[PDB]
Amino acid sequence: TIPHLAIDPFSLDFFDDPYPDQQTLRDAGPVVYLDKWNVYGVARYAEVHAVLNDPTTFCSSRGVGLSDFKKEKPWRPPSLILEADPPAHTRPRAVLSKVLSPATMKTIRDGFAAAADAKVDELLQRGCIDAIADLAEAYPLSVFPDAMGLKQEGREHLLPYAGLVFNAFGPPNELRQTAIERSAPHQAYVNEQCQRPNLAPGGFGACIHAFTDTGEITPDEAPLLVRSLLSAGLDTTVNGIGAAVYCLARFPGELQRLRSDPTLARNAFEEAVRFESPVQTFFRTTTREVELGGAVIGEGEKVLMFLGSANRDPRRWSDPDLYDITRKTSGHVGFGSGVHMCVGQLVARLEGEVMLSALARKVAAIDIDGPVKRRFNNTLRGLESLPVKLTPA
Ligand code: HEM
Ligand SMILES: CCC(=O)c1ccc(C(=O)O)cc1
Ligand SMILES: [Cl-]
Ligand SMILES: [Mg+2]
Repeated sequence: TIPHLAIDPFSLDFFDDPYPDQQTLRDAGPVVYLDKWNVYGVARYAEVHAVLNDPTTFCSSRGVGLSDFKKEKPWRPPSLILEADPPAHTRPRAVLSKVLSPATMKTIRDGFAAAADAKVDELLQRGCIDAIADLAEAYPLSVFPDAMGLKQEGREHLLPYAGLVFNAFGPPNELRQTAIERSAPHQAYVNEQCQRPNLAPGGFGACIHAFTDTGEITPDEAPLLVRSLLSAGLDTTVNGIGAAVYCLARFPGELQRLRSDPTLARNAFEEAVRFESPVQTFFRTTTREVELGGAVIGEGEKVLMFLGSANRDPRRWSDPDLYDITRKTSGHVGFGSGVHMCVGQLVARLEGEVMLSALARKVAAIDIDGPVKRRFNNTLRGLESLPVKLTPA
């Protein structure tokens, strides 16, 4: 009843151009079986949304990677928020929701916006830049470690550790085993900065520790929640901002619409998250036998969700392969959906908005003027290098 496909969604050829294989996965049926890895797959919007909003059947406490925590040891202690289910998930989620709250955004907005303005003006003085290293990486590195309250020493471990984290959600292919092998120095740096004495008061990390007073998390839970922000809050925004610049460089008509109304900056970033989906895939594990799309999935089966594919499903989106900065983007699953929907989404949108705002006001054109290089990751989609010319407005 369920089609069996040999597509490997964690192969380099898939990463290089996933869109044809993603249509094949969508059009094969609402639920497929991937013989390469012995997992179920869902690539249409309807089933991806359905699975995300059914947490009691499609759980996260057995891992959101390919590995089943009931069968193998997690490569690091399980995340208290990402790799937990209600009710254990709820109070740690509430802490991160308050730490990264709308109220908190007010305290960082001016510095985040000023840093974005300064970066774009700095890059315009150079003319020909790398939009990844000099922008998509440089800007988040200039604001997010500070906002976490991290010390200066050791920040060079942050992007390598995040790449390891997201490669580890994948199957035990070379990308994953290369990342986990000899990863101890990255783990040691991160785990050390998660301890309260190393976090600047007033920053995100110290505020998590401050919530141990409330009864919402214990002192021994706070370092692991600091770890969550250091795992999920940097590389994702790097790929998201790079995707937005990539979209504006490819769709000059949309850059010009953004220039003419910089208040479209926030939705221009949101559409970039839908269009490129920095987080492409992750898993759930069935807690019971379950019917999904006419398909009977047994207990303890891994289900792979294609977020990027769901964000391009023509069953849901008109002209899904067009970047449209006035598209009604509400409902895309680039940040997930349901109880686990990205708790740092306000931080991501703040960075993206103020960067695209700076571009909208200061830049007249963005022209690719060098070889474009893709960055390969089992779960993250993004570029390694994006040489562009910036023309000042
Ligand atoms: C463009 C940027 C980002 C994207 C595309 C993104 C994507 C996602 C997605 C798809 C999920 C859901 C995972 C699941 O359902 O299993 C998620 C969860 C999460 N994200 Fe983000 N994220 C971004 C930025 C951030 C930032 C800036 C932070 C922290 C400052 C962050 C921290 C987290 C955490 C802690 C979770 C776990 C939430 C939970 O399980 O309840 N992310 N993210
Ligand atoms: C889709 C994966 C993701 O974005 C993420 C990764 C790690 C953590 C964590 O360490 O809790 C949370 C979310
Ligand atoms: Cl770690
Ligand atoms: Mg010390």
